[PDB]
Amino acid sequence: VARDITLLECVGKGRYGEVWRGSWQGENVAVKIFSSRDEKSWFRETELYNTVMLRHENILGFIASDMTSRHSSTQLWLITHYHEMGSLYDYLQLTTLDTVSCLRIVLSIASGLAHLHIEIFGTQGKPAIAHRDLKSKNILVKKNGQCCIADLGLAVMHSQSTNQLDVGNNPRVGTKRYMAPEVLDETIQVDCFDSYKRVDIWAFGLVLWEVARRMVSNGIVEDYKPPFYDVVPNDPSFEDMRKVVCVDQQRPNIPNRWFSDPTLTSLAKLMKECWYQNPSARLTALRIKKTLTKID
Ligand SMILES: N#CCNC(=O)c1ccc(-c2ccnc(Nc3ccc(N4CCOCC4)cc3)n2)cc1
Repeated sequence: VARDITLLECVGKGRYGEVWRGSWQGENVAVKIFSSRDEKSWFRETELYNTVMLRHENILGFIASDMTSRHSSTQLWLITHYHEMGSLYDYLQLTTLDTVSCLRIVLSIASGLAHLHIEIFGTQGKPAIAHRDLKSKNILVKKNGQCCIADLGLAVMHSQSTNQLDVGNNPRVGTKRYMAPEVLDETIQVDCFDSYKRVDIWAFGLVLWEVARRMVSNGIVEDYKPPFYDVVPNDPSFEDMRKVVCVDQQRPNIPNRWFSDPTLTSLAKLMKECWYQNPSARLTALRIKKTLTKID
């Protein structure tokens, strides 16, 4: 419960709220305190962690939900494991990677995404889940080099047994930088569950690009950069994204030095197969996981 947690330092702040390192019984925990404008995401994520009972070594480990009243307002808390290395966005700016380190990160992310997408049938089986806002800032780096996925407030669920679709009721929109072309020009079929899985794939390809840039080969390595850093400004608008992703059909450039390394070359082909304008031509999360397991 919140009254037993000592907030020790703020490690994040934004439109979503803020993220704190706290102590509970003398050991670290992560507390996300949701902004007023993002209450729906707390409700959605509490449903997944509590009712569906989501857990997996590549999904941020849940501890508890709670409401606490403070300063004459009521706050919505989400308490989870603490990872001192921060998010992949922070980690990649402080270190380069070797071949084995680079492959763990991208294999563990694909392993997390596959768990979400795949339905487990039976008595109390988890439905299929699409994330819908995957990015490097809501993926965490664990001390064993593997990653885990967080920030599930936009998720959509599906069960083929009943074949009903639960899109929830959240006014939040995805991060514009990572938006997929069928989103930016409003052709995505909102009634078909596969549509949301193919959105996660597009975003996964971008994160794969972000990480591969940091792997060293033959003494060469790129600085960290976010997707489309060279053609859109910070906090880009819906219109900016569409000009780049739809009108000009642009994609993150493949650095030429990648073509003198066998791992980076196999990862480049995988990226491009996540980036088709035609959403149904993209690979599945399971396909990606399998391919990454055989690359070395
Ligand atoms: N933008 C955006 C959305 N991000 C999140 O919702 C989010 C971010 C982080 C965590 C989270 C979870 C567990 N542990 C941690 N640890 C953490 C440690 C260091 C940092 N720092 C980043 C800034 O500089 C100092 C290190 C951030 C998070 N974060 C959970 C949700």
